[PDB]
Amino acid sequence: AEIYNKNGNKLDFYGKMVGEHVWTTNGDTSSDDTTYARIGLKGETQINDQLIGYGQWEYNMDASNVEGSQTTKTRLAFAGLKAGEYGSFDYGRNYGAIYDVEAATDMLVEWGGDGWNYTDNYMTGRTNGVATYRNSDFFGLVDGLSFALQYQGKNDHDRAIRKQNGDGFSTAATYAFDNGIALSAGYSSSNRSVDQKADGNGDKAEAWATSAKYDANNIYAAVMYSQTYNMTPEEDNHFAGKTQNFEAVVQYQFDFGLRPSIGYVQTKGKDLQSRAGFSGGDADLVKYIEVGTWYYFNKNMNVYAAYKFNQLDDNDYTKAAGVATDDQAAVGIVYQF
Amino acid sequence: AEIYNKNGNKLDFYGKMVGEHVWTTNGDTSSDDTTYARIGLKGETQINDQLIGYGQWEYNMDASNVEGSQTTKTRLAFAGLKAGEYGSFDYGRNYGAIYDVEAATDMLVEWGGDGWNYTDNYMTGRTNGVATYRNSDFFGLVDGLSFALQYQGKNDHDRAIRKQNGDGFSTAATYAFDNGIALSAGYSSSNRSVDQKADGNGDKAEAWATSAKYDANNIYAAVMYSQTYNMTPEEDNHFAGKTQNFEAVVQYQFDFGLRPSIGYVQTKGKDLQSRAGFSGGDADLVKYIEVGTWYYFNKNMNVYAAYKFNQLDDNDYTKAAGVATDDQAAVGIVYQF
Amino acid sequence: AEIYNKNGNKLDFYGKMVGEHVWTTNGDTSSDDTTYARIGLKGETQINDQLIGYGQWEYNMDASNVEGSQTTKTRLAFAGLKAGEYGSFDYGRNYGAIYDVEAATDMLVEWGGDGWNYTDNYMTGRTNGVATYRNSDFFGLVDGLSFALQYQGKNDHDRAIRKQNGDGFSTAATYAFDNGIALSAGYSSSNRSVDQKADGNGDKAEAWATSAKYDANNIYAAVMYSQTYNMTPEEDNHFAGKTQNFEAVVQYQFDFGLRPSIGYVQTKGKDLQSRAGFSGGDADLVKYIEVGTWYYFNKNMNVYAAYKFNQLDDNDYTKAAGVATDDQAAVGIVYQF
Repeated sequence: AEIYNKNGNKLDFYGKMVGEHVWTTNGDTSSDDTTYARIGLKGETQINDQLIGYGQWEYNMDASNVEGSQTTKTRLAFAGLKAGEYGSFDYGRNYGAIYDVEAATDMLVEWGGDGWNYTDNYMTGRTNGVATYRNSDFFGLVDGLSFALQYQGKNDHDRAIRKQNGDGFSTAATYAFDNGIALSAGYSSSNRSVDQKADGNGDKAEAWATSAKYDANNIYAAVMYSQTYNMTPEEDNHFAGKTQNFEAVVQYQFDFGLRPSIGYVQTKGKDLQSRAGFSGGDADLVKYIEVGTWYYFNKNMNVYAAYKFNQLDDNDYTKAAGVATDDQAAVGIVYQF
Repeated sequence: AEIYNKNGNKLDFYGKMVGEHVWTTNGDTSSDDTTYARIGLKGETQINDQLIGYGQWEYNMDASNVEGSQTTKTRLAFAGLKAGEYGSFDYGRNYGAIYDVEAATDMLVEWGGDGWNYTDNYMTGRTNGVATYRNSDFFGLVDGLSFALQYQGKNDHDRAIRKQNGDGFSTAATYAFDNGIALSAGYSSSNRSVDQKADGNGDKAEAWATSAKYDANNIYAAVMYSQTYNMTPEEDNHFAGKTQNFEAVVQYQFDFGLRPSIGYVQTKGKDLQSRAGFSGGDADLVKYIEVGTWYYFNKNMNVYAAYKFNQLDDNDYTKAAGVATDDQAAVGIVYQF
Repeated sequence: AEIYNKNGNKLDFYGKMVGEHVWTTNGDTSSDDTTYARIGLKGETQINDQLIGYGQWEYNMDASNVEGSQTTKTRLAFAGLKAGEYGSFDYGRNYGAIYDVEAATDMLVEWGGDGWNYTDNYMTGRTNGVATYRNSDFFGLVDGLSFALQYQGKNDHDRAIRKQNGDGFSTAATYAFDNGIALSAGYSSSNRSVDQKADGNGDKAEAWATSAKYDANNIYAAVMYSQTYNMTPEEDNHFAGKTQNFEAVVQYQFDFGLRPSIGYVQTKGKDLQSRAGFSGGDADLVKYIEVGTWYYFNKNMNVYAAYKFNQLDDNDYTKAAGVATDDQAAVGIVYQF
């Protein structure tokens, strides 16, 4: 909500309170509260006729653990300049540029966006130390054609190997048409960290992705294909040498507020490393269908429910790596502002 | 303070900065800073003629420890719907319903509310994973008669035994009269967790409570009686098989802002378990008098002072369980908004 | 930004998002993201004709670490009363009074204020448990002459020895002239903690400081001299018996927004204790030049860059104590509100 707008400077203080509960089932049902709150700020200042300054901060607060044991997280923290057809530049903790391509299918009710995209994993999600140049309409020449060019410095110490990265870059472009179709494509290439390279599997972490979406006439549909190389962490902290990823989603928005959704997520690992209990070879890392619904009361209140049909089978890989194969269900109630 | 009210949606951003210091005395005086800040949000949205949506978040920040060692706590995080005479429903981190009955005597200057009520202890205080139905005037039929019905899921893993609970429910009713008298009563019954039941003391945690208050004509007076069963944690993490609890408070509000208070809190443990250094039997868990005062400058600023006459004597139980027997004193200065 | 001002009560919700990166160089260059966000509140209430109440809270959120590993810090949390010519009183977590004297030279781009001033170190910076009386114009008699008198309680347990203190006091005065010159002087004297006194080096921690500044006509210049005794922590947690400290800074503000700066910081330790690898004697603790610049777009947006010429040489002391001798560089982009 906009809580300040004076002298050319605006502040939007936004957030949500999410009451949520999640069940897991297959061999005995169990369930947990997963409630949280999130707050953030978007600031904007008019500097001159061609320049605007901006900042964003976003902060997660767990409320499912006891007081004294709840984690907090700064999800985003960046500042930038934007100059019309010249583009924009921002720096700090932000989304990776190749995540532009994942945004279309990362629209599920409870899950989604968890195949080849991870928090603090190169530029596949939110991440530290990214400098990002963007341009919204190709220098004023092509309405609806936008792109991003991003640099990330090494984050190679005082964090888990699974979350490390070396220096690298990512890029993405999106062409949005008036009829509601949008196409995206993007790329990521980085050096690995010294601690990662000691696994002997190579010196670079790389990825490419494509997506298509239709968003009009109360219908939403999207598909995404991607591949990653030495980038996607496994549950036992190995990196997959290669992945092949596909996602799809279809939703319909009724005028009275109901919004049903069916989504599909698959991440197939290729030639995964041998390890205790697993002789090596291909294995699925992530494979599920989500069926669910929202009911939107208004822009400030919603409820939702979802079920995950987990398509992974108990096998040598899932046992060795520690991958969950059980189905899940969730419900929630959200106030937002 | 209300910082947004537009298009049917309101936001109250509230909080306080509390400069506070606490002394302990009996065998040598010692003292500590106990300063903190607290912030929160209450949101409300008008959905249609009969439906309002709402959310609340509240967040504690210690400021008495050094930077880098200060704990933070999400005290409340929930969202809900309310529909006039049909009642309200909310879910998340919230107060237990039986705490309705404790609210009348939990009004002391510095202490209070710490006999049979604990944070993260079934539904005796703030707690995880509560679904709460409320109704304010008995379906429109009885002005001043309200009630609460609450369900809590199991919180049985990845937390201390003292803070665990199994699935259960609590309820409370309050009848508030025009003359300033209000009467409350309530109940709580839950399964214990598997880790708790291994103490051999039984499968259920239960409680009942009653209270009466007078709040008018510048006078405040209240009394509370309750009993709990396998619910109240001791200082060495045993659970009391049975407690008998009594609290009382009397205050007077002068027009110029002074508000003196005398309060009494007792929690008597019945047939407490034998353990190193303690042959078993009854013992007081909590027993003190608080004498203190506020001076309210206005609704945004106050100061206060209080003394705790700790009536516990050093005995086998207090030594064995680690219960403090010393007197205490406190002063504070509060800005609030 | 002022987000509430009604019924005599105001609230300023302020903060910044700081995208920042820091390099170190001498033997191989390395670099790290150092992004963070900061928020805070200043509250004020008009109580009567002669009394105002106030509160301040300020909160730091690291955004350079991964989610799940980012530290947060309550920098300030206090409440107070002010009564015109009678002065003001506040209590909580606040700046030490002798820091008044350091404020003039603690104006560098990236570094500064890190010679004899430390967070949680008696009253040399922000610290716990300070009661502070201030008066702004010597009881209405001398415009521009202000002073502070501060008491701090012992913080002697459950924290590192380096951050401990016993009971003590500090004071400062500032005489600000219409021509842009200001002179400050101040003093600090405290008992040490029991755990500190066991080092055998004495029972008191003491300091004195003086400063002068010129701030007018687009020019800023300042100098500071101070000495501390059993107060300044070394990098290996010894306390220096005596320090001799000098700082200087010169800046120029161009109308179009550029603000160059050159600053100097030195802290010389006298008769430092013998220890593994170091036979004892004098040594520099801190000695560097900073050259840098801001570009202020407006009051809501700036960028900056700085270089630290680290004048410390690798010797027995720097090796033994673990003191960094390498040069550093930084850049940043800030949105503020």
